[PDB]
Amino acid sequence: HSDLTFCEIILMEMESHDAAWPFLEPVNPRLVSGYRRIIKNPMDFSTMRERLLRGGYTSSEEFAADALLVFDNCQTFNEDDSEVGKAGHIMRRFFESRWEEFY
Ligand SMILES: Cn1cc(C(=O)NCCN)ccc1=O
Repeated sequence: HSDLTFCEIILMEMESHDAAWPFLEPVNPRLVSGYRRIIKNPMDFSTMRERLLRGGYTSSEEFAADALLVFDNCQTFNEDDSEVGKAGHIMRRFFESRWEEFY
């Protein structure tokens, strides 16, 4: 239980973070040119939110794999100095930090 409750703590904190604006909702491929082709397995916070509430996570590790996928996808598609990229690095460092001062 305590595994999944901190996933709630960290997802909530990521949802309300200042730099979370690029990851709240799935990327719209109609609007983002080339995203469908480049990103095979998209992931975002709302999709993680949906899965967590239905309890579709077996361990904290499956949750972390989805979080890392958000930021891997971000670094794959966006330049490190882009606005989305700059925001992804803040979010990735925030996640790794808060994930470690638990485990
Ligand atoms: C994660 N990600 C977000 C965007 C974006 O523009 N998000 C704000 C929505 N209006 C573009 C490329 C990308 O990889």
